[PDB]
Amino acid sequence: EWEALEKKCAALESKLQALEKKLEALEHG
Amino acid sequence: EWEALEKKCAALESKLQALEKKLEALEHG
Amino acid sequence: EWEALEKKCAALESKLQALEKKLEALEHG
Ligand SMILES: [Ca+2]
Ligand SMILES: [Zn+2]
Ligand SMILES: [Zn+2]
Ligand SMILES: [Zn+2]
Ligand SMILES: [Zn+2]
Ligand SMILES: [Zn+2]
Repeated sequence: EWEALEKKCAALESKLQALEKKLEALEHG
Repeated sequence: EWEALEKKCAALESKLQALEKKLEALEHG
Repeated sequence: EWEALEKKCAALESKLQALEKKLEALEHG
């Protein structure tokens, strides 16, 4: 249970970082 | 305390999915 | 360990909220 939650947060963090970079691209055309 | 952090992570996953849908709509629509 | 996961989840929430803000700015120009 605990190990799954930790892994879920690590996945979220990767996904958020990618989304930040994709927004930055869109911001700039 | 456990349930509260589980719910938080599920809510962040839901939000991130909604944010990616809106990004796709902005980029392509 | 629990306190570090809770800190990480709060940081992801803050991040996500920033990204939602920035997507809404792009949706309006
Ligand atoms: Ca559970
Ligand atoms: Zn651990
Ligand atoms: Zn710039
Ligand atoms: Zn707590
Ligand atoms: Zn796309
Ligand atoms: Zn396209």
